[PDB]
Amino acid sequence: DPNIPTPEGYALVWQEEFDGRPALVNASNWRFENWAPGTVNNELQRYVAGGNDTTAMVKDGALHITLKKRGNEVLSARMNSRESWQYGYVEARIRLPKGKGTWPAFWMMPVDQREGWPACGEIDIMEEVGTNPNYTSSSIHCTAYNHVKGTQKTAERFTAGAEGEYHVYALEWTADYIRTFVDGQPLFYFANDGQRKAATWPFDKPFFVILNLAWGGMWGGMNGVDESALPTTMSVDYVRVFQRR
Ligand SMILES: [Ca+2]
Repeated sequence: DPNIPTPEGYALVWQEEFDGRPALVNASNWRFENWAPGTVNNELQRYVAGGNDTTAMVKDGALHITLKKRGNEVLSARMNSRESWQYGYVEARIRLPKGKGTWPAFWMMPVDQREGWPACGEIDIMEEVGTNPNYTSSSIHCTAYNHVKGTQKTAERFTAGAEGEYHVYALEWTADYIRTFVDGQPLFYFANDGQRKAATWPFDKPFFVILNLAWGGMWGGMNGVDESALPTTMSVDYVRVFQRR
């Protein structure tokens, strides 16, 4: 479609356009997590499937993931794409939520996780925390480069208005390098060192896309959380996946 900004040399292979009343997310594209609080990263939110206690819906052509307090729990949602891809251009148009304690994320995990994490590898396309507003980052995780060893590869940049406005976060992932962009402007770069060692390059297998909004946790809650900011919403206009022709 000529209406889709397409990187040079690429063709579209997958698109979630999230096509004025709310509706349910397209279940053929996404699998939800049903996770109690504290399941990973000591996070405070509960990830639910969805009364008005729905945390993920589609409205006005965009996915909306909303953090909301219900009872004595903060509810949210975490989605995995049912399709996966090896290499490609992975782009989403995302509007970040607002509040000390938010942790929106647009990232990727491999289909094959038998090696365990972080050996299996992890690509963070967009990460941000409401305690440090409008600082979005990109990272990769692996045996050699991860936070336990203090060696995680990451890059960070201030993007004015990222909370409250849509911006285009993208990943360019080939056999030679991983690179991310913010509004077409390069941000993170990580090269394949060519050693053919899984410790430094586990990125030669299919990965799927994850969208989630956490509350608190080891990163989001490192300075505390502010429940007065609830409710707050992360909005995704689209997720598109391109691959080389
Ligand atoms: Ca849309």
